[PDB]
Amino acid sequence: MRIILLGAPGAGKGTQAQFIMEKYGIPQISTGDMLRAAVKSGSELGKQAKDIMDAGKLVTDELVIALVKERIAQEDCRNGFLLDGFPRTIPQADAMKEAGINVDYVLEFDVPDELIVDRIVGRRVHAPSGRVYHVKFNPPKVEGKDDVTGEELTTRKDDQEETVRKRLVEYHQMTAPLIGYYSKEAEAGNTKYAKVDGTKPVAEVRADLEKILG
Ligand SMILES: Nc1ncnc2c1ncn2[C@@H]1O[C@H](COP(=O)(O)OP(=O)(O)O)[C@@H](O)[C@H]1O
Ligand SMILES: Nc1ncnc2c1ncn2[C@@H]1O[C@H](COP(=O)(O)OP(=O)(O)O)[C@@H](O)[C@H]1O
Repeated sequence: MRIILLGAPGAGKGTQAQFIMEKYGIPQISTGDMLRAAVKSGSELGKQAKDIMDAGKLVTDELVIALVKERIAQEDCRNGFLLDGFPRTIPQADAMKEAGINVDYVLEFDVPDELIVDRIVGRRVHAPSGRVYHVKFNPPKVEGKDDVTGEELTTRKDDQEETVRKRLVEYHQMTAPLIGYYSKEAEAGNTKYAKVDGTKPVAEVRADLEKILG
């Protein structure tokens, strides 16, 4: 099974991707997580990406496409994968289509801007692993600590309020057109398309996605 999750930054995609990976046994392919890992490792890609992500801008399509191409060639993706934050632009979607990669489900998260801004304020990450929490809506079991390692949680540099505003503007300009892109693919019979109300509690969105995916 192959899935794309579509939605604004902060819509809840990475949170729900964890549950899908656990139940359906397919890896989460998050280009944000992979780019942050490149920074953490000090790879050449990481050297290029850090300043761009910190500014709330998109990394070049050609670099991200190559990153995803290599990732999905790895053994753990042989039987499917979940794309989370990719494709992010029409050229990224066209590259995957040109490559001959169809997906089985495209799942769109419907969340208004007003809620995203307010919501991202509380996002906390365990920076080494990428595990994601919210101080209120999905808190760690011990305040400020990762559930697995007990290490202190951090705030992402690009989650600062002014950067979030910029990121959202760019989402609507560059990324929201993928809604029509994959709606059209579904009309052609190339994928199934569904939209979930991502303003509901985490558990309710999870149940809605479980009903769609079986
Ligand atoms: N597919 C992509 N194309 C270009 N840049 C990307 C892509 N995925 C992630 N990024 C970069 O990583 C940043 C953070 O993205 P992401 O981790 O998906 O955060 P969020 O879930 O808040 O949108 C983006 O603002 C961009 O700089
Ligand atoms: N349904 C929800 N209601 C409230 N908060 C949520 C929900 N889903 C996720 N969150 C929290 O809001 C923030 C953004 O969720 P995240 O999964 O990181 O979104 P994305 O991957 O789309 O950027 C995180 O801090 C997360 O814990």
